[PDB]
Amino acid sequence: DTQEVNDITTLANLHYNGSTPADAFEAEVTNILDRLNNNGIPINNKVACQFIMRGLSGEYRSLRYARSRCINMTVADLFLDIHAIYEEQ
Amino acid sequence: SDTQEVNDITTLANLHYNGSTPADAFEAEVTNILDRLNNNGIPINNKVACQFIMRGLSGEYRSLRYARSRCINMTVADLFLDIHAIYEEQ
Repeated sequence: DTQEVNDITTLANLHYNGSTPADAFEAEVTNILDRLNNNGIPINNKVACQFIMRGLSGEYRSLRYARSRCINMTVADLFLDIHAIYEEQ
Repeated sequence: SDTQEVNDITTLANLHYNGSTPADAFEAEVTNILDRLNNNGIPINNKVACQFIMRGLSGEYRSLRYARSRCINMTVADLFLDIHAIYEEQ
């Protein structure tokens, strides 16, 4: 009953600093976006990008410098950058 | 401006009302958030909007959360009337 509200809240309160696997973070955010699109709440690529960048902490905060191109960025590309920084760790 | 949708969704997720501000301004802020989100392509159902507004109710207005069983059964307008009733009584 609250699946949409909890998913939107978790999308709004994303937080990543590299202490957990970047692949798991990517997959769980993708599940949030997928359940929200199936429940009637479409999240554009720019909006999902903005949320994920607001959630990046630590070295990943560096990625926020590209936040001007959140429209030009892709959720997949941002997730790949996160995976690269995580592989460097 | 570019992040307007994210800011509106964040404000909708962290609503907070306890009666210290006018209920008209609170209703207006919730309605503006919902309207901008629907105009930008993010439709918030009546049940979802009710759940969001009720999660924010504090103080005596916490009593209103007891009607949370009727989220689909209740419109945003009815919740706003309840909030206005408690505020006018205060």
